[PDB]
Amino acid sequence: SMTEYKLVVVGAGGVGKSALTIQLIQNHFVDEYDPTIEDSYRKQVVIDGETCLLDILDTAGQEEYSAMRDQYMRTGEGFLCVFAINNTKSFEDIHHYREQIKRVKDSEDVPMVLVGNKSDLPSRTVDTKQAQDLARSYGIPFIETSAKTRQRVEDAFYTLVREIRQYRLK
Ligand SMILES: Nc1nc2c(ncn2[C@@H]2O[C@H](COP(=O)(O)OP(=O)(O)O)[C@@H](O)[C@H]2O)c(=O)[nH]1
Ligand SMILES: O=S(=O)(Nc1nc2c(O)ccc(Cl)c2s1)c1ccc(O)cc1
Ligand SMILES: [Mg+2]
Repeated sequence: SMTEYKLVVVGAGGVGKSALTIQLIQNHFVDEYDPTIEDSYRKQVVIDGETCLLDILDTAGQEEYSAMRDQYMRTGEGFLCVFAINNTKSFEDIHHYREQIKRVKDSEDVPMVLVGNKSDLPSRTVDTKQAQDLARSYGIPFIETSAKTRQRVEDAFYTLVREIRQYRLK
């Protein structure tokens, strides 16, 4: 009695993809994690009464032209699209990652959660209302997280599981 969920964490370099993933799996915050390391992590959790096996790919390179990226986007069932709340460019990059994924899936039905990470940093450049508006325009949830303090880290990933589970019924 288990259900598998293949999750992929994407976003511009430095937004906290690794820090989020390592906080979820290993309960620590990494100060400086090599940006080229691309690994997957598996963990079993209970979400809404279901024992879930999360298989999470923490992506490194975000290149448009990458056979490996095409392959993991085909494999991945849901996508955590991460920007940093103190980096406007990373928020603008989100549109491109969504377009890449939609292209690979040939579909509009893609389970995705918009994550504004680094919520513990006081000098915000991305207004929460703008991020909420973007998420509304895509029809996806929006969550602000802090990999540093663990704020909403499990919530971001579990929310993505819920999105996948629902899309499976549609
Ligand atoms: N203050 C703060 N720093 C963070 C947070 N998440 C990541 N960082 C830092 O931002 C930098 C990049 O994080 P990393 O996880 O390596 O980014 P990635 O390239 O997206 O994997 C590192 O110095 C992290 O310690 C966060 O929620 N808050
Ligand atoms: O496509 S893979 O051969 N394996 C994958 N593993 C996982 C995985 O463990 C979770 C989610 C996804 Cl989408 C994938 S894709 C691969 C993906 C990226 C690599 O750097 C190396 C291998
Ligand atoms: Mg990383």
